[PDB]
Amino acid sequence: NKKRKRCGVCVPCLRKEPCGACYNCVNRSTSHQICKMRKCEQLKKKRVVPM
DNA sequence: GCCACCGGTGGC
DNA sequence: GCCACCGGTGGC
Ligand SMILES: [Zn+2]
Ligand SMILES: [Zn+2]
Repeated sequence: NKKRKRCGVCVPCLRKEPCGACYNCVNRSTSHQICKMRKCEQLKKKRVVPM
């Protein structure tokens, strides 16, 4: 299988802007991680099978 | 080139 | 043995 995509319909997916205050927003330059408030509810579940 | 998922792992 | 952290890179 392939990498999973965001769902588009949970509250975080619907957020227009980054929150600007979580650990990942404060470390924008460094982080390869999405704003904690934009993280898709569906992607917080571990993959049923890995890659 | 950017966004950001996710396998791999160091420190506990 | 867990898991927060990271960084390579898939997908656009
Ligand atoms: Zn944030
Ligand atoms: Zn979502």
